[PDB]
Formats: sequence, structure tokens, C-alpha cells
Amino acid sequence: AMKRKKISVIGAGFTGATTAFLLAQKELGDVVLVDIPQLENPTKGKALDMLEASPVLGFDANIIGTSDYADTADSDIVVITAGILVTTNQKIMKQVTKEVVKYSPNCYIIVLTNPVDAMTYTVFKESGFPKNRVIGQSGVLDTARFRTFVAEELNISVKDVTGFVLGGHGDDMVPLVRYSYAGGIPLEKLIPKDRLDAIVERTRKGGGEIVNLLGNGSAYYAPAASLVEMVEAILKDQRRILPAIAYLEGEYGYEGIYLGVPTILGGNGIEKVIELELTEEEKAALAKSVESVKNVMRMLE
Amino acid sequence: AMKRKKISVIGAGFTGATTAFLLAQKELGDVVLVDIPQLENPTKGKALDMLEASPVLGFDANIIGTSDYADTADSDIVVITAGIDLVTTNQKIMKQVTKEVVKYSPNCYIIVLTNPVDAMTYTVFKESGFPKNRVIGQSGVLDTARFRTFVAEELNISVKDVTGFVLGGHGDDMVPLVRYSYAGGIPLEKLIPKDRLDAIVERTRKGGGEIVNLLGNGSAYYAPAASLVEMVEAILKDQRRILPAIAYLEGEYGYEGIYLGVPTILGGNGIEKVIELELTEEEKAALAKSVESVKNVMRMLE
Amino acid sequence: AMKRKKISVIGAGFTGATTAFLLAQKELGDVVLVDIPQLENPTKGKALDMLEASPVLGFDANIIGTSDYADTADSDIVVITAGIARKPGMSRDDLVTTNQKIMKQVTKEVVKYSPNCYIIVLTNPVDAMTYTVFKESGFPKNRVIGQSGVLDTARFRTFVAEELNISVKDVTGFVLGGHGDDMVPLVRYSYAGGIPLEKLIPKDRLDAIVERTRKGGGEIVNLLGNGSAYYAPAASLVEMVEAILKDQRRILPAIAYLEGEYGYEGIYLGVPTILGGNGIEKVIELELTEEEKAALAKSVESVKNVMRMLE
Amino acid sequence: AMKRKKISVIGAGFTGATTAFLLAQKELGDVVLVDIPQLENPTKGKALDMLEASPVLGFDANIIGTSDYADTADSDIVVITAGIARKPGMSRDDLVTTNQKIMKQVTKEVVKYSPNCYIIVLTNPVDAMTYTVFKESGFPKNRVIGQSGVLDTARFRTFVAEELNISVKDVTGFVLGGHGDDMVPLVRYSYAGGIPLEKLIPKDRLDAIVERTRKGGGEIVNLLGNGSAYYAPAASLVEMVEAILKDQRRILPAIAYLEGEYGYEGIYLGVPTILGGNGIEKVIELELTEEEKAALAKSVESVKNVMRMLE
Repeated sequence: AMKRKKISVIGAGFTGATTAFLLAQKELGDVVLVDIPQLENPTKGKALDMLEASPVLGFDANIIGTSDYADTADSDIVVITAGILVTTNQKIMKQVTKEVVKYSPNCYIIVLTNPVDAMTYTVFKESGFPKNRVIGQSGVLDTARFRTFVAEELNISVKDVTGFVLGGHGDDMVPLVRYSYAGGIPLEKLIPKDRLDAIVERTRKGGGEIVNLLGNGSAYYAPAASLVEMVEAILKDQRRILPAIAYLEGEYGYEGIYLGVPTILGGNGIEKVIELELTEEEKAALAKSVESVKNVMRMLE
Repeated sequence: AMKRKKISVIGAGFTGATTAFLLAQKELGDVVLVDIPQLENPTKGKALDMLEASPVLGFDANIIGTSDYADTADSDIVVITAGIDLVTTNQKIMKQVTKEVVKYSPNCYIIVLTNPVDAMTYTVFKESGFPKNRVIGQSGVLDTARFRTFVAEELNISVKDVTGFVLGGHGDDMVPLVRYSYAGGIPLEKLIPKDRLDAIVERTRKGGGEIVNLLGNGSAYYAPAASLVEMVEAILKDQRRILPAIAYLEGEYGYEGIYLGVPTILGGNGIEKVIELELTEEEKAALAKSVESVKNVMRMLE
Repeated sequence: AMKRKKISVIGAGFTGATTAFLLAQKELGDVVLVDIPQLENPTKGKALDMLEASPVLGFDANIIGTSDYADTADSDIVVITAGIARKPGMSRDDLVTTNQKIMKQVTKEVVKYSPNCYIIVLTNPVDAMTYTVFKESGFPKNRVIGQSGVLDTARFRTFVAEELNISVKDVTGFVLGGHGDDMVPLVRYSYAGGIPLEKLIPKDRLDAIVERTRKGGGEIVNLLGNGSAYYAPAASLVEMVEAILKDQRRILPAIAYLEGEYGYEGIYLGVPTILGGNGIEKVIELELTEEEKAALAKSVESVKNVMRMLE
Repeated sequence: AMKRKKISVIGAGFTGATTAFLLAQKELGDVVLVDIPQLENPTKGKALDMLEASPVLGFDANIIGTSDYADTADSDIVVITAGIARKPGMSRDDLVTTNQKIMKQVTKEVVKYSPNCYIIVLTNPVDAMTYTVFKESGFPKNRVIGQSGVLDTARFRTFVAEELNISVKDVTGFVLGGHGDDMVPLVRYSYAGGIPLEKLIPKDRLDAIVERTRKGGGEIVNLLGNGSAYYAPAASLVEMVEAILKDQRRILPAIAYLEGEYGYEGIYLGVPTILGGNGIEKVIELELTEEEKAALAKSVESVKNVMRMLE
């Protein structure tokens, strides 16, 4: 019998709630929205509010809020949005992963939780899943901001701007501006150095730019979207080329780390890590980024 | 030259924000999200966050946050979600918002959410000087949305094949016609026993409070935002939908000078027509009771 | 392993091609367009053209033309659109028997390569052709459906929308039975925003709308000069495909096998159904007036007449 | 009052009809499908069939078929798919001269009823035919556009995607100039997820892909047997219509009028453009290599040779 995909979203804060609504809207599957029992009634309210929107927006999807992981049973994909001082989010990543793993042993996992490289590593180790089934989000969000900033600079559709991002957020980000185009035209040909360097730099600070404006909590629209593109690529077996936080076993000359790298995202999750020839400057830039990744993994208990 | 539609959403709370995002995602036009000066930076941050989603979700829409009504200039539609003596308080906000809105957008259609929507839409109507077709309240679409959700759960069918029919406002002011409510065209009274169907009707009456009580802070925002977006799309794309709307009556149902939840044609001229149904004597008594409460709330205005 | 739904479309004429293109556009799954060996090249050419559109319209769906039914293997759904239109001089019997032989040959190949698929039939006359596919397939009755009532309600809704100047989205039609003289419409279960149409459209004009629905297929035939409708038939197939693949549990009229519903058994008939992950989840049985019962009896009489032309 | 955009499609062959159907489906505005008085009934049949699909696919749009250009009055956009394929006995010159007359006759009617529309031309040879529509209309250059590069990039991306086994959404092609030998593809400006295709595909198979792109139109002709591509050509036209109606400011390749760009004047040429609410907002000039400059000059000589065939 034909049955809908089941997707569970852990964390019913703004990113989690938004991701649940975007998945249901696209009819990608039934959605279970999970958070802690103290937040049970807010979570139920959000999900039911979302379900009450379905006759109007015209999507068929079930949406339930819960504090019981039993309801996540046989999820095809789980999206981890929980957490808030790295050990804080490590222990949450461990308690969550254990519960997710029991009810859906065959599930794929996407981790938003900061810092993503280390939090996705924890979820990988604790799960005992193969490496293709545990992905973190980072590069798509940085790519999204960079594309927004270049589209504003050139006054062109964001559809025709591409960014290229290895590594994580802020100072850990390794952008290849030489693999960044407008309609396939290298951006170094279109935007003078000061303004381009200023866009790379707004991309680094992009997460903080939103926190500072809000005054409380962090970004949620663009992060939720980023998670949803990654989920869609798996559920619809799209074999997208997307930057993902993936477990390395020799690629770029590193091993036993999660790093932000170009991947093929398909029905098996990470189909493959793509290995690029970097310039000496990019190699140097990435080596620095990885040292920062090792620096956080050693912060783990 | 081909120009995008412009929509301003007043109120950058959860309903306002969710409405702006849904409008952009549908490529219905450029979106200006407005609130008070004290909240300007939070408004810009929500708007920028939404726009930064656009490369991933793959829509071309401009989203900007502001506290300056000049950024709302030449809006095709404005959605009022601003608000929280509830009547007396919100009346003040509606007069002040509407005076800025019409200054900058003299030819716009206005859709009002703010409760109580019957008295707040009346206040926007009188303050604006606009003809009745251009000043619209949201109520019944949201009530019908909950009703259909509940009926879809009850029968285990697509929400797409469930119809509700709702005159008047929320809760006890709601005048449902279950004889005009269907699953795949089949009267629900044929498919759901009376005890469960009255429970669904009562659940619809209370539906707004049910979310408020679960959230603990604030009210529903997803289904309200969707409800608003369905009405915006009907006007912007000139669809001539039959939808329940809070519309100004000049004779219809034997009432005049009030806004009331009634079935409407919604198109490019706004409310094209208020539809007049033959009501049974019970349904006329229910609607009179509902109108009594509307007049009651209008007698708290100044 | 998350894997894509697979849909085979049998028949590469205008309705088949349009159905493949719509299924792919909606990313409902990978599409295999199938026709006879003699048309292998035109079938591959239409499929490659559709595929070449996918980057521009922005959908991930694979579309291939073929005449090798091995390429249909593990299809979740198969849409049969193959069959003959009548010519001047052709007996009623010969039209039925020719199309019956196609249905048998196609079904044998389908069930071999996709023994677990759902099958949706368009081929005229759809009651006797869906019956034929059913018997040949050995499938349980929930997995073999015909299309008829969706297309009739689509024309009905188009005419009503034009009469009232409102969105087709807020108009509903309700039809039992097949096309033309065999259609059994229920105007009393037909609405505009939930308002009974008999309260909104005067009897002469509403009666004319029903009649235009009856002749709806003929009207497109006479305008085109050669062949029949394809856009609205194609869309009608897609809505039924989507109901199943996305387990929507839609209420939709379908050509369903009856074992007692409405007082009939051993036949396919247009009836209201719930369409979902298990195909026909339920044939819905309504309280019919005495006139509607008599019109459905005369419609079943035509179904049984055509079933008696089967070899 | 909010009023729908209005698009007229000239020619009710497979590309035109498919274009009309895709436009309606996207709710981009009301569609008027136009052909000659002789095909009025068939044009009306196709338009009615498409409109009767709209309740099922859930789109509100008016679609009419006509032979009366008065029904095109006040179009925001007009798409020209009309024109003749080469008859036996006909030279290239005769094919040019014949379609030139159709462009002129069509354009006269279009501008009489839609003095402010944007015009997009499919008709081959598109460089010389867009030029004809430009000069007959008396419109500014931003308002008259041909389609070519989008279709070639669609075929290219399809071939690259099947080579690398990845989403067509993550492949880009970059083509200057027209179809066949006139095509000037920049493989160095062609990527997968931003990665140059030269670093992912071996030269021999990349060369075969560039060659398959040149022959792409003919591969479809040869498979079909009796007509050319329609699905990818219609989709290409629709992406360009959408960029103008939704003022998207896409970077898309288009047949555009040059006054000095790449050193060329007084010709339409396949070039990268910004396409938005003003039509061609800008022709983008690239810094080309000496080989690329030489290839474009050869392609431009092909464009000038055809332009000399015009009367």
C-alpha cells in the first residue's frame, strides 16, 4: 500500500515549528513536532494551528505536537532543532538521539543545532548509524544569505546567483568566490573587490545580523528553508549537489571529522562527498577551519 | 512596464509575520512588514530572515521591514493585524493605522484581522472614506478552516473534499449552516451522528480559545495567516471566489449600517457582492442574535 | 532507501503524453511512456522532449519512452490510455472487441512486470474495458479503477463557473454512471460555495448545462475535426493518480467494481469512492431519489449491454 | 481594480498550444490562442479542452481560441509561434522569405490591438524573424525578444545531468548565438553545483554532449517522424514570459538586438540578458577569449548571411 513519508522535527521553537509547517505545506509527509513535556501544550497548539491552515492552503498532511517520542515511531527522516556551553547542546544531542534511534532505527537525521560540526558528530556517534544517514545543515544557509546579498548588489533574481561554501559559519566559513557566479559569470568579474569582500563578510556575520535585529532568539525562516531543501533532496531522491556538514574519511586529506563540504544529497542521504582541487589559499583557509573544528571536538566529553 | 503587486502587512506579530512570509512564498508581490518604532529592528530582522529564505525556497519576492508608513506607498492591498475597552483601545490603533495607510495608498484594498473584527473593520471603513467593496474583515474562512479540519479528522478524508458554511463571527456569534456543509457533496448530517456533529460545531465555536489556551501566551497565527492569504489572492488574481467575509450591509439579510460575517464574491474589485440566502426561521433568529452582539460592540465605539 | 514512485503510462497519443508530462511536472514519480514497437521512436522522442523541458520548468522527474514492458517493472501505478476510436462503418461490437483485445494484451504485460501495481483505465468504453483489465489482471477490485466521472464533473464545473462568473474552485458537480446518455448527474448535490445550484441557476439554463456536460466529449470532437479531448482527460487521470500516490483519501467519482453497492454486482459503474493508498478505500452508497434510481438502472442496462459484446 | 495579465499565443500548433496550457496552469494571466480563420474550430476546441482541465488541476484562468486578432486587444505579452517548416523545392532563402511575410502579417495585427505589449518570437530562423517583428512593430528593442539559448541550455543541462547522475536544477549551461553550428557554448561557464564541467566530465564525453546540444532539435525531429519539439520549446518561452510578467530580472540567454555589444550593431544575436518587467533590461557583455571572439564572429556571419535573405 502507498503511504506518506513520516518526518519528525525535534524542537518546537521558531526554527522547528517553521520547518514543520514548510514540510506539511509541500506535502512531503506526515509531520510530528516534538519538544519537552514542560512545553507540551504550546507544541500541541502550534501543530494544531498548522493543521487548521491545511484546508485553506490546500495541502493533505497530518501534523501533531507531542512530548512522547513514541509518536515519532518509524520516521523516515528526523530533523534535530533542539538545544540553546557546547556540552549544554552535546547532552541534549545525546538524550534526543537515544529516544529518536529507539522508535525509528532506519531513519535519516539532519542536525541544525549549533555548533553543527560537533553536534552532528555527537548525533553520529550516539546513533551508531552509517555516515550517510547523519547530516548537519550549514552551507545552504550561508549560501542563501550570500545569494540574497549578491542579488541585492546586482539587482537580479536570486534564482541566478550561486555561492560556494566549505566549512561552518562566521570565521570558520571557507567561501570559494571563484565558484560564485551570476548567470554563470564569475562574481569577481561583476562586483568590485571592496563590495564583494563586504558580502563574504556580511555572510560570515549573517546569523548575528539577525540575532542583533530580533533582540531575543535567532534566525528561523532561512534556517527552516535550508533544512527543508535538504529533507526534500532525500525524500524525493533528487541527488542535489548541496553543501552539507558530512563525516570525512580521507576527503580533503582529513578523517574522523564532520566538516562543511559539497555533497550529493539523495535517497541514501550523503550519496558521496565531492572532492575539489582547491588553490593553495583555499587549502590554507580550509586547514585553519578544520583546526577550529578539531578545537570544538576536543571540547566534547 | 510590468510591475509587481505591492502588499503591506500592518502588525509584525506572529500572524502579521506568518502572512508576509506566505505572500512572498506564493510570489503574490513585494511585501512591506510594518510595526511601531519601538519594534522597528525586530521587524527588519524578521523581514530579512524571510528574504534570505528566498534563494532556497526559490521565490522572487522583495520583503522589507519598517516602522515608516511611507514604505507602504502605492500598496495594492494592506492587511491590518495590529492590536492586542479592548474595543475602545483597538479603535484608536485602527483610526491611527488607517489614517497613515490611506495617505500613502489611496486606492488600496484593506483586509482587517484585528478583533473584534466586526467593530474594527467598521472603524477602518468609516475612518478610510473608501467604498464598502474595499474594506473587508476576515472571520468565516478561519472558522470554516477549523470546521473542515475537524470534519476531515472525523471521516478520515482529505480536507479538500469538506465544505463548511458560516455566517456571522466567532464563538457564540457564529451562525453555522450544517445543511450547507458537505463531504464530497454529501450533507454531513447524513455522515456524522448528531452528537459528534454538534461537538464539531461547538469545537469550531471555541477553536480560537483552544489555541490561546494551549499556547499560554498569544493566539493562533498559522490558520489566521492562511485565511488572510486566501482572501488577498482572491483580490490580487481577480478569482471571484465565494468566501465568507466581514462585509458592510446596506439591506442584505434585512440589516444595514453594520459589518457582518456573510458569504461574498471576492474578486479584483474586492467584495463584488454580498450573497443573500433564503434562511429558515431558526437561522434568521440565530443571525438576529449574532447581529445583536455586533450592534452591542459598535455601541462601545466613540 | 527513499526511492521515487514509478508510474507507467500505456499509450503515447495526446492523452497519454499529456498525462506523462503532468505527472512529471508534479514530481509525483519517474514516468515510463509505453507504446507499440512500430511507434518506439515517436514514443522516445516525446519522452525526451518532456525530459528536456524539466530544467526550464524545474522538476526532478525521469521520463523515458519504450516498447519494452520490462522497463515498467515495479510500477506503483499504471495508467492505460491505449485503444481505438470508431470509424464510419465499424459495428458497436467491433469497437468493443478491438479495444477488449488491446486491454488483455496490455494487462498481461503490466501484471507480469508490476504484480503489485494499481491500474487506472481511460480506454472507451471505460466500464467494459476496466472490467476486462480487472478479470485479466487477477487483482483484487481495489487495484483496478476507471476514469469517467472526474472529467464529466470538470466540464460541468467549467460551464457552471461560466454561467455564474465565479471561480471553478467553488463549483462542485456530482455524477454517477458514465458519459452521455449514461451519465446520472445529481444537481441536488451540486453547489456554488456550498449553495445548491437549483437556488442560483434557472431550470432551463441548468438543464442546458447538464445536456452540454452529456455531449461534452462530442463538443471537443466536432471542434477539433480529428481525434478527441486530451487536456481535461489527462488532468482527470492525474487527480486520481495523485489521490493514490499521496494517500489523500479524496472523495472522487470512479468506475469501480460493484459487489452489491446500489443493488448491483458483477459490473463496473461510475460511483462516488474514497481514493487513497489502497486504491478504492470505499464505494460510497447514497440515498437516491426514485428518479435517480431509475436513471442509474437505465445506465447499468447500457453497461450490461456493452459487457455482452465482450468475447 | 486588480485585473489579470493577458497573454496572446499566435499559432495553435503543438508549441503554441502547449505554451498556452503552461501559462494558464501557472495562473500568469488570461490566455488567447490565435490561428488562421481555417483552424478557428480546432483552436477553439484546444482552448476549451484546456479550460475544462482547470477545475481538476485547480487553476483559475480564462483561455479562449480565436481567429480574430480583436480578441488579442490590450495583451501585456504576445508569443509568436507561427511559421512554416521547409517544403521540398524550397531553398533556405525561400524559408526565410516565407516566414518573414508571416512575421510581418502577424506583427501588423498584434500591434494594431496591443500597442504596448512585449513580443517573444519562437519562429525560425529566430535571429532574422525577431529582427522582422522588431522593425515591423516600430517598438523599442527592449520590447521585442527571441527564444533560443534557453532551449539549448535546457538540452545541454539534461545531457550533463544524465552524465553525472545529479539534479538538472544543479547544472548550468552558457550558450551565445543560435542552434546547430551557429551555437557558441562556453563550457568554462558551465557548472554542476558551481563546479566547472571540465573538472567533472572527460573532454571526449563533454564534446559529445556539446555536439548532442547542437543536433538537439534534429534528434527530436528524427525520433518523432512528423513534426519538431514542442514541450521544451514551450517551457523555454514560458520561463521568458514569467521573467517579464513577474519582473523577475532573470539572467537568461535570449535573441536580443545589439547596438555595439560584443562589437556588433544592427543584428539580433543570442546573448546573456537581464529579463524583467521592462523586457530586455540589459545585454550583458562578457570578456571573451580570442577563440570565443572568433567563434562568435563566425556565428554572427551566419546571422548576417540570413539577414541578407530578407526582402
